[PDB]
Amino acid sequence: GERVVINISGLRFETQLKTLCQFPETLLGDPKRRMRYFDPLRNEYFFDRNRPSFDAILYYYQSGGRIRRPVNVPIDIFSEEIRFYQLGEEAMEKFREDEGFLREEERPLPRRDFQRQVWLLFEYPESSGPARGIAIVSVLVILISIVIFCLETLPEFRDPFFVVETLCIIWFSFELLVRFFACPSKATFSRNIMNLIDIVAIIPYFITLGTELALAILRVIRLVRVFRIFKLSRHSKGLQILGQTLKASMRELGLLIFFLFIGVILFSSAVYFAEADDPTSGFSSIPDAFWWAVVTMTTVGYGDMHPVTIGGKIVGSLCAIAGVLTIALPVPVIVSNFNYFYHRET
Amino acid sequence: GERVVINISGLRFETQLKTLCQFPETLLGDPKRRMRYFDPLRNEYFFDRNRPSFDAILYYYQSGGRIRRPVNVPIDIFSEEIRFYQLGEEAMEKFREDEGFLREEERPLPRRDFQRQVWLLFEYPESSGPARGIAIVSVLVILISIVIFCLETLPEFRDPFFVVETLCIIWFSFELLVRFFACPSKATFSRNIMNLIDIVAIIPYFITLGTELALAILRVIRLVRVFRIFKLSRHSKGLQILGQTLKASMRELGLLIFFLFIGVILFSSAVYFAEADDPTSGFSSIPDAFWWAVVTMTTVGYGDMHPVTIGGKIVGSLCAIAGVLTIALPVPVIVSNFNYFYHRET
Amino acid sequence: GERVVINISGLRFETQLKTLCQFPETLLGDPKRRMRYFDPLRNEYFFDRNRPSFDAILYYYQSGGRIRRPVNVPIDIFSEEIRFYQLGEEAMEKFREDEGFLREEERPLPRRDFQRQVWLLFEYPESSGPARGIAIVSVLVILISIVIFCLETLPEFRDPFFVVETLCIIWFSFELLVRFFACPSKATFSRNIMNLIDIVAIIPYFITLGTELALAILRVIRLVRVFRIFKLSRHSKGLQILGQTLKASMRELGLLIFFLFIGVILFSSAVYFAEADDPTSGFSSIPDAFWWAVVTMTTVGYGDMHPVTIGGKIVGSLCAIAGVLTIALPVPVIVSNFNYFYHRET
Amino acid sequence: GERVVINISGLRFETQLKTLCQFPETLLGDPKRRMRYFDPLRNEYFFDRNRPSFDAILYYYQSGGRIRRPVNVPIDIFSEEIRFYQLGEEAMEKFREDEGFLREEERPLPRRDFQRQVWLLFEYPESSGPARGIAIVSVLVILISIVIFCLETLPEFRDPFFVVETLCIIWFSFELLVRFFACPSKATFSRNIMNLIDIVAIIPYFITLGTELALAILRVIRLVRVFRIFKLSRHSKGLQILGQTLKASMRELGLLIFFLFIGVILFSSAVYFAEADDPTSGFSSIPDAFWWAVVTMTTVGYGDMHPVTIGGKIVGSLCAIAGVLTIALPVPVIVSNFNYFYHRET
Ligand SMILES: [K+]
Ligand SMILES: [K+]
Ligand SMILES: [K+]
Repeated sequence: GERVVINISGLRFETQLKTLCQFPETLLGDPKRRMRYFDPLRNEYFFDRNRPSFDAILYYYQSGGRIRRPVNVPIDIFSEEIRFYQLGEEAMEKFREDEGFLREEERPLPRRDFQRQVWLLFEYPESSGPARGIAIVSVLVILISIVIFCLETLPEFRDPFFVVETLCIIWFSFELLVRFFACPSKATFSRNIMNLIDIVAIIPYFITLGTELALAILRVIRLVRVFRIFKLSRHSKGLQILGQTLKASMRELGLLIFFLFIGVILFSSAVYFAEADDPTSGFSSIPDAFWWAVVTMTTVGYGDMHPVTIGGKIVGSLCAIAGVLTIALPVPVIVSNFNYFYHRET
Repeated sequence: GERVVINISGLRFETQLKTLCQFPETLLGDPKRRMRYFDPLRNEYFFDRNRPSFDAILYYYQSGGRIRRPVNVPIDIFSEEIRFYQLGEEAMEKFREDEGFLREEERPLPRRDFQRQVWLLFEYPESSGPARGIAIVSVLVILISIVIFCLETLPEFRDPFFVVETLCIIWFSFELLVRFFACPSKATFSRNIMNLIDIVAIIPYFITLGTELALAILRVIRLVRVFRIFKLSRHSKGLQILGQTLKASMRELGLLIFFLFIGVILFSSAVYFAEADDPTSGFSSIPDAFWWAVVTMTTVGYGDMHPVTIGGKIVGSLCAIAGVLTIALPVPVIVSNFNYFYHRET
Repeated sequence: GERVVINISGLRFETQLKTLCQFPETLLGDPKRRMRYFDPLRNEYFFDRNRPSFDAILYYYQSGGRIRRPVNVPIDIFSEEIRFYQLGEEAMEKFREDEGFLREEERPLPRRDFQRQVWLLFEYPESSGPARGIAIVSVLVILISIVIFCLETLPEFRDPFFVVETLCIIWFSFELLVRFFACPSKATFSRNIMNLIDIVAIIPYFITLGTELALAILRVIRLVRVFRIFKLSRHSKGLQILGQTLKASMRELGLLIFFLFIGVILFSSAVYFAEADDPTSGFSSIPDAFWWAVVTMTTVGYGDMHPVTIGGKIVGSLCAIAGVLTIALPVPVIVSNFNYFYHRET
Repeated sequence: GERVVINISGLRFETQLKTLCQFPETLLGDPKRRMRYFDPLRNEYFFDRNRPSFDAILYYYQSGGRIRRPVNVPIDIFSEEIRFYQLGEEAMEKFREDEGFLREEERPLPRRDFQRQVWLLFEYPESSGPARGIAIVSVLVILISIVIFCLETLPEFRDPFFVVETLCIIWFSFELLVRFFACPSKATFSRNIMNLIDIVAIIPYFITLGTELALAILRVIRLVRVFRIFKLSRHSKGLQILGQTLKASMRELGLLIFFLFIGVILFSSAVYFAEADDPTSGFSSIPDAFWWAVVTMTTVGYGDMHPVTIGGKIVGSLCAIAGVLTIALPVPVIVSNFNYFYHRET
């Protein structure tokens, strides 16, 4: 173990030989790559490199692999110093993980000439001209199916609607089959959320045709027929960021609903007792003021009834303040999750 | 007093012998633990450790016990350097206090085989299976007592309700007695907020039975019977964080209510004078426009009356702006208290 | 000019003799205070002080008086190093100004035994027991004058009110005269905002008595009689911070009112044209929809009228969004001014 | 290549001669400007300058022109060190770009005695007295044209209005011609937004006079006549910052409108199905509840209809929460753009 002296443009660093040996792939590790940088007269190695960066590089050998960037060094300057010292794609990967950019995954392609083209056209719209044609045709078909849903339920009408709906269902099933049979890995296809959305978009038409050519459940089927709005999430990137935000924030949504429940029970109980002694008062139960407290705490302020007494108006003043306080507390965490996933794109 | 030279991997530090002596428990303090690190030829001590950390360590001896972490050193790296220099569990405790993590308290257990099990089951639900059974049974009993309270006050009914209410009161009193008689220290039991909540949850049933088997006060007793919602704070951690937030923020709540009072008196006075010259106007007093200014400043915007003149609509425009300004000022302090107590958990 | 070497615990600094001379009051400046710190064998001065602090201290001599604190040095540690080097109360004052704590003013006292006591009791309530008695009596008299103002304007009444009002005016004029005749400097008395508030609080009673014992102007006098709420700003510290916030933020309030004006003209013009072709529509002019756009943009959402057409409901949707955007823009600057003046107290 | 030693007040830096040569204009680059700073006995250059700044200066030569300011150095101190080392107006410009102050543009003037005065008076109001007179006359003429627009559409009137409107149009066309014929570069005149606003402000009067002296299109012309509000953006600086904010934030406005569309379709579909089984319910279609969901999600809370069932009130509670969440997400990005462009002025 012999102490070795390294000069980084004036800033001298001294370490024992054993510390450098631990890693051989490094410029310092191999005795013939660093041998050139050595100077015989002063028994020192001279590197005209950046002084702050070397202190971090030296601690990598001392810590057996820990890598950090000094808060006073830009990421790019540190990255080029790491490349110069030849720490390795593994140390560089650790540094990248510390920065917080682990999204290096690259999704595969089908292993054939024909299949790759079919998957590329449907999955990748940025490639060709026909790909953008398929994208615009798909968005237009989704939009006219939404229009058909709402116009179906108008009362002037309640057949062209069945023909337009069956053409939309033919297009949905066609692109689902083409997407399925041209996918590199079938094992991944029943784990994407969007393919499940496409399956739920085409199911209730087929079960209605089946049981109709073979009341509350029919209401359930009619309600399920609204999940065709979420087929726009394949073509919209803000909606995918909204889904990531809502998944990451499930504890805060439960706290929002729980705090609003506690406040609704409390202020409904309080308002009824004050108004119970006035005949003009509209509140007749505690279940009754539940609506009044929801719209007063949220500030929609419809007003199921207007308080008629003095204690009822003091309770209403406190309800209007307490809702602002209650709602404003778990919402900055959800908007921080949104800002994170949204500016992650840059 | 002889100057002693310490080399931290190249970065040389010089101090007098007296400074090291002040603390003997340290590696530098005792003359035989540091003696090995000494090198005779250069009359220097060599440590292959992190250079930024040592400057902070040296100032600990110079300052007679002050310990700080340099803004450019991660907490973990500084913590391991502190352990290496053997400063002590006292210096380490001072460093931890500076970081802001003083919650190291560990609450005791009953000194017996039987008592410890009873306290553990009721106090600690994460232990066993019966503990989670007691937790789920307790939350269900609290929820059906809330449902019984509101259904009691419905007008179609006004006995099964007395039987369900007396079963709920039997369960509440049973677990309160079991919690009390199995507690390591009785002196702490009348200082927890939750045990006071359980006592107030079971009192008015017993005083109603007493004076009923022996009007405004009866109204007070009926209102008190709503504090059974706060028995959910033992099973909910967001509600405990909400109570800590509301205790820490009592000056800001008083400022919110005071600013709203000042604005209500001011804008009620202003609107009445403008509408006094119009017969169609609904405002008849200044006490009268108090409600109109509360719901206009908070934005619930019910509208006790609609202003009928031009000056009354200019005053209403200013009221709607001034409420947003007034309310928005003390609320970021309350949401910062919430974020602090909420992310303290991680 | 001879180079002089200073060692700060290992970290060597070299400067010419002329640089140290520029300031003589410093420990380095005088040749007999620093002479002791000098060591003859190494021709160096040794100081066991903090290394980062000295670099800032040296630049003070080089820059002819500039003083800064390194971002990596706590204010207290730098302050004690400044005191050790004896830079002076002037350099220390410059450092304090850089930190941003210029509020060192100390307001005087009357130059007599009798006057000082009278000024101290009225101006300073934290001194004695009678001082807190005067404070509580003053707040109670202000509160009953507010109650008399609103009860005067009730319609069941419209004399005990004149007697209570004249007792309140006697107390206000009494403490104003006692405050005036016991003030160290009369030149400052007609520049405080609170003494002007007290004068405007007692004026309209005296001019009403004068012209009544000697219609729109009477309305003006009645409106002026509401400035007795602002007499609570002497006893409330949140109201003084609110006044400082509102003075510092006058450009942002003008921008808020200007943006709301622009939006009201724009959306009133747009809604009327869409509803002009429908007889059922309530909008009849552009002046008419001014109220509807104010309450839709602010979200009070009273609704002067409900849009009856499809274009009118598209315009109403855009009005409801645009008001949130317009109002939310200049308000974070006002809440930053509030947070600054409010946490300035600590 | 010979190593050269530079001492910055004790802090020694060593570099090879070739690195200094790369830039000759620098004090170090030329062999006769730096020759004076050299000291023969120690073979070192001595500079009593700031030690942190030099490390950044040295990396400029090593990196072939990269310039950065250390996070621990104030901008002014670094700027004066850059000037001392004579790096150049090019290196200084790179440093300024890194700081983020690229607005150094200086707009020209007409090349004649007469033209320069005419352009200066109209373009620059801060120069003279007549310039402020032209500014105040212009703002007054714009304000009375807005008043004439709204009073035209009152129903008591529907000629003095044509005379006032034609005087306003004469003034607008006069200052547009004077601004045009006195402009240094005509190529820039059809690219300013404000000159396009002035042209659209004077067009529909002339096309109405032309086709009237030669129904939906007439409605379009009447609507276009509202763009005279935007002629105030020349005299208002908050409105110019609002236009810059709205241009920089076009993706966030599209996301706001898209999220509100998705929520309106979803909650309209949900509320109708719950209320379809109740005759008292007002919702009759899904197109019908579109208004109800817009005003519930935005909190204006007019209420097209009031839900009459229990499932309809659970859906209404969720709509009132979801609108707050949906709207609150893309709005902090727009207020950050506002704060940036607004505090850019200082
Ligand atoms: K609202
Ligand atoms: K509202
Ligand atoms: K309303």
